[PDB]
Amino acid sequence: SLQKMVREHLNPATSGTSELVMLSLELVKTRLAVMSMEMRKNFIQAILTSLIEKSPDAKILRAVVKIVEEWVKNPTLREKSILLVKM
Repeated sequence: SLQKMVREHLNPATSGTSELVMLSLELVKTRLAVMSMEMRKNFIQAILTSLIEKSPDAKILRAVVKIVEEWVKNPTLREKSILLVKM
C-alpha cells in the first residue's frame, strides 16, 4: 500500500490530505523497525527525497528530521551514516 501511494502521489486540494496521512503512519511506526524488510534504506528515503527534489514541499521534510531526532535521542550506525550522507 505504501508503494502504491508513492507511485500514485505525484505522477504529474488532495495533496494536503495525502501529505497529512503519510506522516501519520511513519510517526507511529518508529520503535521496532525490525521485520527484515530489506527495502527501507533503498526506497523509503531515496525516493521521497528525490520526490521532493522535483516538487516544492517543506512539511514532511520537517517530519522526517524529527524522526531522525528521536532516533539519535535514545538500525546500526552504518544505516544512519548512509542517511546523513544522503541528505
